Amino acid sequence: LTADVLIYDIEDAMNHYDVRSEYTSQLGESLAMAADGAVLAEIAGLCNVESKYNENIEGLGTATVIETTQNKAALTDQVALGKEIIAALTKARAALTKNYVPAADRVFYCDPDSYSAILAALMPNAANYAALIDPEKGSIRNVMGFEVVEVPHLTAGGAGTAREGTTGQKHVFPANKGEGNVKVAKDNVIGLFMHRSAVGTVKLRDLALERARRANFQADQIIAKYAMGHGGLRPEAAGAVVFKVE
Amino acid sequence: LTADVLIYDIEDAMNHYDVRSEYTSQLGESLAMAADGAVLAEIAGLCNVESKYNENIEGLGTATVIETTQNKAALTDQVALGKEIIAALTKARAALTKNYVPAADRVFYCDPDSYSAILAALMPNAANYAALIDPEKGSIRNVMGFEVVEVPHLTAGGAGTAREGTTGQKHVFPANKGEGNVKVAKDNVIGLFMHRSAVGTVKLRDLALERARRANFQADQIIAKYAMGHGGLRPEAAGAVVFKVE
Amino acid sequence: LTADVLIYDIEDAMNHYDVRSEYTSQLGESLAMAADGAVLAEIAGLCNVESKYNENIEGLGTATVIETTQNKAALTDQVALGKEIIAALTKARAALTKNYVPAADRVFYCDPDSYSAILAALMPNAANYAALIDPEKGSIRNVMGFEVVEVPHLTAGGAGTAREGTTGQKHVFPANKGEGNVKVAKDNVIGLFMHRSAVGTVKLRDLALERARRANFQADQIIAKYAMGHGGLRPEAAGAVVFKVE
Amino acid sequence: LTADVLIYDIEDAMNHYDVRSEYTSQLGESLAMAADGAVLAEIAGLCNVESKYNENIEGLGTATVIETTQNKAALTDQVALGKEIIAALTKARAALTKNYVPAADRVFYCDPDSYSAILAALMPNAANYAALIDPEKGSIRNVMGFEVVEVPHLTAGGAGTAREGTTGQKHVFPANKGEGNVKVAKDNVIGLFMHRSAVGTVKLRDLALERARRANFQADQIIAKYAMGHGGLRPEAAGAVVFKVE
Amino acid sequence: LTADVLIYDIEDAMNHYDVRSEYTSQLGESLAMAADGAVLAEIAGLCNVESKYNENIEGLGTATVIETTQNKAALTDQVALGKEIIAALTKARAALTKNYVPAADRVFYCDPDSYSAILAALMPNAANYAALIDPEKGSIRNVMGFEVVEVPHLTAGGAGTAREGTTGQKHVFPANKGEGNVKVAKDNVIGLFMHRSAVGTVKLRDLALERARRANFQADQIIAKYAMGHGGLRPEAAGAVVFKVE
Amino acid sequence: LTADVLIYDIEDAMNHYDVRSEYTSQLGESLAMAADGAVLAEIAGLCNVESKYNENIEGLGTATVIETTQNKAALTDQVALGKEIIAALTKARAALTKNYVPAADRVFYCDPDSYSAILAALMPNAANYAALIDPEKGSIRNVMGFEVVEVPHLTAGGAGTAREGTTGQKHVFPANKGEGNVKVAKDNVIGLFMHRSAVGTVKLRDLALERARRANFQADQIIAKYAMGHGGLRPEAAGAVVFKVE
Amino acid sequence: LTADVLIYDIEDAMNHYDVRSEYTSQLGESLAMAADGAVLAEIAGLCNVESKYNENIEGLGTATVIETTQNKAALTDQVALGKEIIAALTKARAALTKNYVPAADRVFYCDPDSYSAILAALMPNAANYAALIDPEKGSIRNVMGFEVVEVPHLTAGGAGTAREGTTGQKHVFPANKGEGNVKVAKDNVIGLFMHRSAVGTVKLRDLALERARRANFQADQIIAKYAMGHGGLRPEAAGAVVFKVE
Repeated sequence: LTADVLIYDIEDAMNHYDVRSEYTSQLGESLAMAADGAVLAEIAGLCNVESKYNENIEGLGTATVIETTQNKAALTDQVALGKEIIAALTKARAALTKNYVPAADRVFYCDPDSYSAILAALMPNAANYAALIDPEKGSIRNVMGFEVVEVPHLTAGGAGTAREGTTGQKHVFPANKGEGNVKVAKDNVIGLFMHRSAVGTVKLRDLALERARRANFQADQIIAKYAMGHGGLRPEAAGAVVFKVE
Repeated sequence: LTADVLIYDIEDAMNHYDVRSEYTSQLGESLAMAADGAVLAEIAGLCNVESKYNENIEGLGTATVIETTQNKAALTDQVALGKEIIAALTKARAALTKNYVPAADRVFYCDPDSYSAILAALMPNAANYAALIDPEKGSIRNVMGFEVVEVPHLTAGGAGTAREGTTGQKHVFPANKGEGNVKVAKDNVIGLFMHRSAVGTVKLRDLALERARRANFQADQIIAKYAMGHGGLRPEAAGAVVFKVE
Repeated sequence: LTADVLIYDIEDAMNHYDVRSEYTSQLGESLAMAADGAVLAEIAGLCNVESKYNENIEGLGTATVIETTQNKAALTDQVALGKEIIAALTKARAALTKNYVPAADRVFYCDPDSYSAILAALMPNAANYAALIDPEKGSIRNVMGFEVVEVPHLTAGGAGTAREGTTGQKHVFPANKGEGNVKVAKDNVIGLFMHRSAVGTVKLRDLALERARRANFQADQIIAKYAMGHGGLRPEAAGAVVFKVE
Repeated sequence: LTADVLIYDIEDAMNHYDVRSEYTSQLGESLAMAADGAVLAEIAGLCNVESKYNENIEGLGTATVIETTQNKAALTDQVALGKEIIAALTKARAALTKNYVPAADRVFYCDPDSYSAILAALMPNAANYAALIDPEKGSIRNVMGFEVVEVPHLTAGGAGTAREGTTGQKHVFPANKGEGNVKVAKDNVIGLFMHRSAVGTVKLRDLALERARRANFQADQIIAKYAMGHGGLRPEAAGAVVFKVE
Repeated sequence: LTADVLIYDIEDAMNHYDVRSEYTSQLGESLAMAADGAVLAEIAGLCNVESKYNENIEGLGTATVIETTQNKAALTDQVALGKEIIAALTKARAALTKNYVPAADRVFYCDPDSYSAILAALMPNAANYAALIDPEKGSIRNVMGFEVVEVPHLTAGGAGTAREGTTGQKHVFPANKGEGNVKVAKDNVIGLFMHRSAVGTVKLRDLALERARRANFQADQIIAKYAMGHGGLRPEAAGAVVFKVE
Repeated sequence: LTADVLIYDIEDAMNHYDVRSEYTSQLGESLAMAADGAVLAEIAGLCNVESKYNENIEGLGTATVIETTQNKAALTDQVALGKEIIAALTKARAALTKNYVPAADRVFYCDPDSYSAILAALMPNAANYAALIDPEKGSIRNVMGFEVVEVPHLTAGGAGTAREGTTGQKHVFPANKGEGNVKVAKDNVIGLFMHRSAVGTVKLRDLALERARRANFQADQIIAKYAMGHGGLRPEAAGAVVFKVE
Repeated sequence: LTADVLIYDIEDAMNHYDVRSEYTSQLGESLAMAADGAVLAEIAGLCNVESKYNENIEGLGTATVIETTQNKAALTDQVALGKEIIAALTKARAALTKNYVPAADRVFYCDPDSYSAILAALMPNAANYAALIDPEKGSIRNVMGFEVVEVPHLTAGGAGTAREGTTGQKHVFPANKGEGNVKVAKDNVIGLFMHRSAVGTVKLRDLALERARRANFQADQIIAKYAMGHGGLRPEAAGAVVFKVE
């Protein structure tokens, strides 16, 4: 997928990497029951702690530029570097959001709640007032500052449907601009999920651990490359994405 | 039920506890008739005074840690304490608002008028302009500063119905925020009553006597607990709720 | 009737009492009719002056509190005094507004114009734009600062009917609050008249002469009261209401 | 008719009286017709000048005040004087506007255009947008600053019909206040004409020539009045009204 | 026709008169066509020039004043002069706008485009949004500052139809005032054309060449006039109107 | 076509002409793919560079002026020059926008995306919200400052359809004025394309290379022209238009 | 009854009164025990505690004395007060012991065991050695210090029967003196019960709560009393008697 890096910006970042990142989170809950008198029927059950590991898989790829074109056009190298970096940053976006990446990178799907929902097409085909009740459910211990993810098409369709004006979203504004749903900002990214927003904010949904990003490496010294000058400029993806629970 | 402690905040608090709280209120009213001339057929009565008692039931329910995990992870204890307290403070809410609690706590229902209304599902399924007439009726003897209790779903549905804008309540605002009905603030708590608001304000509706709240107690010294280090951390619910009349 | 003393507040007050109040007002009008030149046939008479008298009759109704409960609860006396005074101030309201009082108070009806209108139910059952024409008629010789009297039910119905918003009166506000009709404030009192407002302002409509109000008297010394301590606390109403003409 | 002197205020005033007022106005107009070359058949016509006379009829009608009441109540004289003056100033209004006066004063009717329209009840019963076209017609040779005369009832009905708000006139205001029709101020006087406003402004419509107004005269010296002290206080109307043309 | 001189004010004026005005304008246009290569079949054409003549007609007509009335009333002469001038200035308006004139003056019709449209009644009876597209078509070469001519009736009807308010034109204002259509000012003149506005602005539509206007001439010296003093005051119309093309 | 030169103004201009203009742009892009480990299946590619050529052909055509009219009217020559220049600048517009030109100039069609769309009539006949999604799609890599091209008819129809007011475009304004669509300015040119706007801004869509424009040449010296004085003034078009890709 | 207050003296006295006397006594109890090694157990048992209610009723009997005798004899008042106080203290004795009271006092009967024995005349007519075995039955659990109640007649009869001497009781003493049965003191009160003594001592048999005793009130201010001086002095009994069980 190729667009603006919008999900990563709101996505929580963690380093802690020697080779890779390590984080510790809680699971489960301590619950209660009893009555008046002495004695009572009473039972136990404590919380649990997890330590999860997050690996980074490389999504490389090469580009073989000849010495003749490299010497004839000096600009064609800098344009190649400037393009290949965005192309794989968007390849990272595919992993960061929820898509399929042509380069062999991490392939996960939609932002999870406290649960990983199964990817399924909805019988009713509309995104509407369900975005109002979600960060509203996000008001128990649940902290707001959410982000309802919607596709530019549904954002144009939501602009098409009845709002304050005949145009505009929940905030009366054109699509893919300063996007905003009810009581919080909206994220407009193409080719994504068309369903009710997941429970829990940034911290619960998506986390991005980064060692680095796609690094370029050109090697003029390869058995066939050195004589021709047909040097191989190589993008090499780094930094991973995680879709957390609890 | 698990949500924000919204009803208790507006709910009136009383201490006076040696072991438990004691309060005195009046019942009924004295009224008499007369005519012009002499003599008249005049009969008159008295007002009665009541002294009601409020007991606190315990909603315990332990949780069994293990020495190994307690030593391996130091954080698992403080997190357990901090989550079990919310778990039973929300269990108190279930009693405070009107719900069923898994722990054997005080199980009452809806906020009463000068009368306890029978819990029944309405034939017309809508919460609307009835919130106008209630604190309006709350103007004869009655002081306002009321609190119309509405479910997040009906508050989203009331946002859906015709108001000032296409969304927003009686005060044009997204649900589960700074909620407000006509002339006074609204309370948004999930899984509650869907009917006309009760007569009489906070003082008449709900009162909450508190000795304390859910207190934690860990005992490493039990037969199976001391050798294994499998200590039992125990939530113990305290403080009660009342739904007053007159 | 029982509510807030709203009509008495706007109602004009007169003392002048030795035993009772005395006021002097004018009746009738002088007129003319002539032609040109001489001689003419022209004749008319004088204006008249009245001196009306307003008496006050006691609205009684005892309450016999026992010495035992008096010594048991010291509060039950002050609560009785603070309840019986409101009970008869509202009994006065019934006379002041237009209702039927249980106690022996002066029973009159609706606020009069320059005429006493006969109490009759309207064939058209609505209170609406008729409040616009009335103090409008009170703009010739007459002065405004009127008070259209409406029942909370019709005020909720007037809120229900088409206005600036979907709710609100002639001034967009919930009923039984700071009530206001067109170009002047509204009075919301339950169980009153449902018709066009009377001509003439406060001075012409209702006047309230007061010596005092309901005075409490407890006598422990009665042949059966001194023994049991079953003291009889008796509310006795004072101050009268008049519905004036011209 | 009895109301505020509203028509006289806008009505043009003329004195010039030795015994009565005299004014000179023009009648008719001169026109022209001809074609090219010579010689042509062309006819002639002159303008005419008129000198009209305006007489003032009286409006007497005594009030026989007894010496006993005059001495017992000193106030009854000043009240009589201050009331009989208004009673006949309103009688002048009846003549000034268009009404039948119980006094044998000047009895004329509706404000004329450049023509005196016959008093007839309209088949369509409404006063509406016709008040827009009238001083709009008064924009050619004519000057604005008009006054559409409407009855309080129709002005409440015009408030009842579709305007800017659900209430208010062409200017959104309650009737009998600071009344205003389209582009100019409205006059609200009861019991008047319900038709399209006349052509021509104040100068063309109504003129009020005044020597004086209703003058009071009391004579204690009449054959029966001197002995009884039954003196006759007598109003005497003065100043006339005219409804002009051209 | 008799109204305010509104069309002449915006109408362009030309003098240049020795006896009458002379102006030079262009007709037709020269175009070009070709093909790729050599040689090509290419035809040629010229632009033409015209010198048009505009004559002035005399719309006279006399007014016969008797010596007796001339001496009895001195004001009748100045009034006659002051009326007859407006009478024939409005007679000129009939020619200037598009009407029939009693005094045989120049009788032309509606403002022309680059073409003289045939005077015909429209099948659809409405003047509306077509006034928007006309000076919008006047945006290619065409400079705006146009003048959509509409009848006071259609202006009141256009006020009646749906606009910003329930009244007012394309600019929300009452008829025959500071009239304005879309983008530019409107002209309100009675008894004129009810159709789409002509193409081209003031310079293309109407031009008014003026030597003078209606000149008054009184001759006491006529064979029957000298003895009677029955002198003949005579309006004599001057200055003509033209409805141009190209 | 004949209108205002609106597309050329926003259209990007390039000189660089010796005889004609030369520009260099890049085609295609170089991508990447691979996985973790060693070794991996990995392929390479290159970006291509183009050097396109843009010629200019003359859209000529003559105009024959006779010596007699040239001497009789001096103005007819300057008028001919002033008309024929606009005639062929509008003929250039036909090429610059997308039309058919009478003189054989360069005939191309609609503004291209990164692709040349086939000229076809739409099954749904409307231009609406699709103008919002286009420079919205141009918010990723693409820069805004776009120009949605619409026909005055569809601009009047877009004014006719539901907007902020009953009239006006996406910006509430009349057609053929200061035209503006959503988030950017609109171009109103007659007889153009009725479809979704092309991807890419000015630089990607249309480029106009100019050596000059239509140059006039008059030759009095031709075998038949010299004796008659029937000189031939001939428009000869210059400067070309290109509809770019990538 | 009328004699010496003997039963009340030995009877246990309590207060605790607000208006009523409230005492707390145990109706038995249940307790348990636990063990160690490990291994703690919970104790089971509900404390059987009662809280009983006792109300005091007034015994009355007015006596009216004239002003003349009050002034003639000053001593008659102090004698009356001294006579009436003993009269009702002996009337209280009737309630305290077991008799019938002429005044409206609490009417109970014989001292109960752990049971209320039915008042019945014995077939054998004698009171003898049964008084020995009764506090001897009160030697297992029970503590002595008892009081065998006997009538002066049976005391004289018990003196008459075989003892140490020919006269004297179980302790050789004449009737109505320092009375004593076997092991413990006797009580001589006339008109009481002739049967075996009840089980349980003072605490189990009778308890005497006292708010006060018979209070005297004289009111010279009664409608018939003030003029005559025939003041009414009325005894009003206070303080009740309880006959306990368990």
